[PDB]
Amino acid sequence: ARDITLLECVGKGRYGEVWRGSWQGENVAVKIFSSRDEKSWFRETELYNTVMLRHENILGFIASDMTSRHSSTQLWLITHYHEMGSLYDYLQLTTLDTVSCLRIVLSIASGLAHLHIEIFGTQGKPAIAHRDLKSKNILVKKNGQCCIADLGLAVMHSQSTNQLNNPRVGTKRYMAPEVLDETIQVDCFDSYKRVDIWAFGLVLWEVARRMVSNGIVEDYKPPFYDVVPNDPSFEDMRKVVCVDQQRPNIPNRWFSDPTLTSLAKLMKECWYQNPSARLTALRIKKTLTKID
Ligand SMILES: CN1CCN(CCOc2cc(OC3CCOCC3)c3c(Nc4c(Cl)ccc5c4OCO5)ncnc3c2)CC1
Ligand SMILES: [K+]
Repeated sequence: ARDITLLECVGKGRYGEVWRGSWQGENVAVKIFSSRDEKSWFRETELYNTVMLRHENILGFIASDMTSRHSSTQLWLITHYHEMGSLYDYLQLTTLDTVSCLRIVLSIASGLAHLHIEIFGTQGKPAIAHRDLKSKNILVKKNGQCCIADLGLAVMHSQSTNQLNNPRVGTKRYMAPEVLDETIQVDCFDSYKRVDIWAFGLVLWEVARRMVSNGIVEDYKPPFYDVVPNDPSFEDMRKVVCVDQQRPNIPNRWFSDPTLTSLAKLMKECWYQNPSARLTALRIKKTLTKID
């Protein structure tokens, strides 16, 4: 709205940049989109202002603005601020106990389940697949819960219509096997929900590594840290996941802990090569609730 005062830059990449801003006394996060990502800015804006997307575990919308002149375009998305930053940065220095670990993973599954499920009525919403789920697109709150942030690559589906993208978009390190070997049924909306579930299982692994049991804990590592380089190519990922049939390694110490044991069983059922065999977000949520 440019009544915002852009204080400090808290993120910078291909997507654009994210600024901590001040708007009427309160802190806000301002994502400044490139002109090359105009379609992503509008899709994310339209979910927020037309679908009325809102949930305790989804990044809170505040405002969206576009100003465009002949030879100038500025694309702003304004949301609630979260001073703890991404789950990725949060896991770097923090360790977790059983309670705070389950609060992180259950809140993520709660937000993902809310995205996936279609709601009917005048105040309803379509089914939504995220398609770029990863630890850098998840923010941590002060209460220890998380929200899902980046909705630019989302796809929607309403049973009341025949409405239905991008071929190979998303972080390659988090791509599902059916995306890498190109067998994904791009015309079934359920394929994108299952691609989100594969990514969710990778994040489960990232978080559980940082949970202490028996005085032990693992350093933060990204998924497949030990078998691919940084910025891995599409081919590197296809060799590791599709050909070598490799999955993130479960430390043996997890099995001495019954909580890390259940999360381990949850990860495996998100990593099936057969996408139809993978759990749904709703089933993951119910399972995580029983653990408490
Ligand atoms: C240097 N540190 C000092 C303090 N602390 C600040 C908290 O950092 C953020 C960063 C955000 O975005 C980054 C998240 C990781 O990937 C790069 C950007 C925040 C954020 N981002 C955001 C996303 Cl991911 C998606 C849509 C958005 C957004 O803001 C406007 O609309 N939103 C809220 N708070 C953030 C705090 C750590 C850094
Ligand atoms: K809040």
